[PDB]
Amino acid sequence: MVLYFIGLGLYDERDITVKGLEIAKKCDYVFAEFYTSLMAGTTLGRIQKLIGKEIRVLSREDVELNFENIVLPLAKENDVAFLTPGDPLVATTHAELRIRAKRAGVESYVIHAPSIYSAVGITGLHIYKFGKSATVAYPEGNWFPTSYYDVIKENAERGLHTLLFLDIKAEKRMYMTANEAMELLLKVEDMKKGGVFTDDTLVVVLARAGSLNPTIRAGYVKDLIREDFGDPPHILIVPGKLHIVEAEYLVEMAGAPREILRVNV
Amino acid sequence: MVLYFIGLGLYDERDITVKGLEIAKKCDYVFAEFYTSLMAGTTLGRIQKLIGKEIRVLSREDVELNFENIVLPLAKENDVAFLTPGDPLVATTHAELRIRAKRAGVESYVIHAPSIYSAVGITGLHIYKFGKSATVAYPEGNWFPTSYYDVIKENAERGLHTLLFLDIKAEKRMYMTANEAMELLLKVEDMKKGGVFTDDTLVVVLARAGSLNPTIRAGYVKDLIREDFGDPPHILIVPGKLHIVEAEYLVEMAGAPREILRVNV
Ligand SMILES: Nc1ncnc2c1ncn2[C@@H]1O[C@H](CSCC[C@H](N)C(=O)O)[C@@H](O)[C@H]1O
Ligand code: NA
Repeated sequence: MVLYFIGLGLYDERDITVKGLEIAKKCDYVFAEFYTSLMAGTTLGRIQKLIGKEIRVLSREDVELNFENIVLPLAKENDVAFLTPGDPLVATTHAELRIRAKRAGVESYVIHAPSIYSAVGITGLHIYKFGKSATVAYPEGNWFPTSYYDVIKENAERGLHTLLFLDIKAEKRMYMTANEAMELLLKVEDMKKGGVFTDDTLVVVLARAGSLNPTIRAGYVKDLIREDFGDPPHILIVPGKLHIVEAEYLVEMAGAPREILRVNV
Repeated sequence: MVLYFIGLGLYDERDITVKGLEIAKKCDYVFAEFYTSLMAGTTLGRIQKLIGKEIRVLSREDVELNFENIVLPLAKENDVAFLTPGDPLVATTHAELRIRAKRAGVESYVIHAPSIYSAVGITGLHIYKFGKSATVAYPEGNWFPTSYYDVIKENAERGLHTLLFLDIKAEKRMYMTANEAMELLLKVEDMKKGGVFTDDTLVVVLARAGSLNPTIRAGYVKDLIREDFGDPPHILIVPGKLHIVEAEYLVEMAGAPREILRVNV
């Protein structure tokens, strides 16, 4: 009788850790959610096949409102696993679900998996240099979110990089591309005019991290805004002050304009 | 003709991903490094047995100075793997190794694995709230480094959390404990007197992330500075102002004193 929060990784069913696979294989019941992120290189079938279990997929409402009514009950008698894309507790509210488990008298364990948060390391940007992170959310109705713009500004002022998670509307199957994120940011810049995100701003795009051939592109907004970066998911990064070796990597590995080699110190 | 940068994950031999293990088993040669960090929950022998391949260990110099003469030559006509604790490319200087590969006409692919950068999410602290990261280094001779102190200050000042890596002497297998890190910071506070780290500062200690039984403790320095957090490696975090949900998780899961629910929120 226990509950396991098991991450599935970045792209496909093989991104799960060996620890996660072996424990997942021996659980009595297996639940999962696929709304907090997109695993573009797999399907539910391949996942079930790999674990050898039927996986009951839950909606955001099932989780946020009925986790303790659907999942916890079975944990009191059996070994249950709750699967999620990437790492279970990263850029989600899943951590709080452990508190519900405790209050229900259920012990929980966390099995980590590759996360986009550390995968950004493949962009060549020093991970210790990333500042506060933010999410570019789709405007809805008359409400136009802009907080993420202020985050970039705050980090940029300190010479730190900014990781931008992109919005997702799972039930509509809508995944925000880096192109859309860029369009929204220019509109915010037009509104606030803080000189934070313009046509000349250098940005980095990472698409489908975890796959063997992710798309990694670095360049000025004016040139990348209409570029095709392949299928989702995508994340956008606005680097801060670059180190020489970071610039070198962007140019050699991400096709960045050879001119960024000339870092203003 | 291919070089695979493969992450080994957080704690033991099972923290590597299914993708990483399968790829490693198919490589003709397998290298690894344990100078940036060590897999405290396993041994080289256990990792070798799992991959079913002989593993040649490389020192810091072998990598930084001779990567192209030791690893890349074999990658010209064979499939080669380079194993590192955590997620590949997280360690600052590793990204540059891909440039060396390109230069040698060698293709390289990155196989991600859990990293402490994302695993700290188990402390209940929101990932988006972490700011710049830093390493607490031991002072020595006439050298008393204190930059990590300024990092905490600049992050906390903006309501951001600070992830602190502790000094490690891989070769001599000597680890800096969280207790030691705290003592150093108190000593640094006495010199800079910026009111950044004192007996009343709330801190979180994460030990053996990745194991099924990690140590997660949150509390004020005056009460934790002499507490035993167990075997290394330890990770220290100086949280910024907490979201009530973060505070609740620390109280319920990390034994934090109820006091933080009013003092640090
Ligand atoms: N493989 C991948 N490549 C690019 N972006 C990714 C990605 N996986 C997740 N993301 C990004 O992160 C968002 C989900 S946020 C949830 C993240 C997850 N817990 C983790 O640990 O990675 C997506 O909308 C997308 O913008
Ligand atoms: Na960070």
